Amino acid sequence: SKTINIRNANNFIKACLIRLYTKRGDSVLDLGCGKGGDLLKYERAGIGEYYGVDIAEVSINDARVRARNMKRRFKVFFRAQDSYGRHMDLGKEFDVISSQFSFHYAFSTSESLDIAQRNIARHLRPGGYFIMTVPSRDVILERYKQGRMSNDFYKIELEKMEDVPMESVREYRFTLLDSVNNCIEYFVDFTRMVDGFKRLGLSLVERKGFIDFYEDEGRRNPELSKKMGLGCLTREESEVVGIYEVVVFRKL
Ligand SMILES: CN(CC[C@H](N)C(=O)O)C[C@H]1O[C@@H](n2cnc3c(N)ncnc32)[C@H](O)[C@@H]1O
Repeated sequence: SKTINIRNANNFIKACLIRLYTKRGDSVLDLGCGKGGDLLKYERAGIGEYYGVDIAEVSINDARVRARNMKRRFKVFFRAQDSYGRHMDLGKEFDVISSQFSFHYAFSTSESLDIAQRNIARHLRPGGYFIMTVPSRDVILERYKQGRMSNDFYKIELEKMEDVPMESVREYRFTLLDSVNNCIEYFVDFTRMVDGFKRLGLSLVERKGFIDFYEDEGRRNPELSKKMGLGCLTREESEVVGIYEVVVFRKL
């Protein structure tokens, strides 16, 4: 594939994120879990329990199979439901709630983000963490102003008719080689997210771009790097990976 380095970079960053906020025996609530790729990662992390939730039944299906045919130590749970736009009560708290490449889908509407943030807060143990990897609105708009919103690997189209402020835009279409097609994404209203979380007892403790994060952790953990071809990136690739940022909140 032409997206291998990108995939490896993203998994690495994700692996480092997990490594940074999870301790042995932790309980993890993976939201928008998808096919459950992070299962192997949580395994190396020695977590005690893993709960996977995704609105797409088709995704949960692959996650189940995955958890079923893998050498794992933690207990596993799965549920196919909307964890952002519909009330959720799994009946227990977690040490770490993870949303990898999907919490932005929680910004469809004002009410939607509210439910989502409230769903994260009621399932998070005091002191627990909410780790995430969301697309950066600042980045996307700046690239917008550069008139360069694509290349071989991806493409982004902002939805804005005549007489419409740029800052007014709340969604765009995203396409990634060997992945989503004209997939609609909602911009992360950072300030609204932060505030909303502050009222629920969660405060921001981290926010860094994928390239710097990639670079930093890379110069501080060369071992896991080599363990997956991680050793550099082209400019085209870096632009895809450059789209995202790491954001962590903590229930204080
Ligand atoms: C990029 N997919 C996650 C991959 C996985 N988290 C990873 O890190 O590899 C995004 C997932 O978001 C999920 N999703 C979208 N909207 C919602 C929602 N409202 N509630 C739960 N999951 C959602 C989709 O079903 C999709 O599987």
